[PDB]
Amino acid sequence: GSSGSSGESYWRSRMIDAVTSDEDKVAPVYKLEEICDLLRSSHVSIVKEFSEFILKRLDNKSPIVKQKALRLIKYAVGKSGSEFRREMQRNSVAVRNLFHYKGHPDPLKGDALNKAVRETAHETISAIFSEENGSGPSSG
Repeated sequence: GSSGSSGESYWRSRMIDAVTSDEDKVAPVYKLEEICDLLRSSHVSIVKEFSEFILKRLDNKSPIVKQKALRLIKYAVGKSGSEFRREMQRNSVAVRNLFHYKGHPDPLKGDALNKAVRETAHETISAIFSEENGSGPSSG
């Protein structure tokens, strides 16, 4: 029956990977819901790992893959729990870094696929930092 392996890294990655598949079709709502359940249904360690896999999608050279993550980032935050919110803010540079993501004019679609990424990034920061007011440590 049971047997070891190098680590439970596949379970976590599989979820994010499937909602960030290399397809232009918008990821189905039902798959997003499952992540939002697993997030609260798991310990905060899993929420940290989830965040890492999300970030690894911004690195994918494809424009589409980035956008898929951008919408998930905002769909997930605001429901999955507050832990994912704080951890996502810590690595939010990736989203801001896309406000000017021109990529390359895809010969097929005509610099369209890359808009989507950049567009969603603005909406995504508004979800990570979905805080009207806040606080922070003293400068001295």
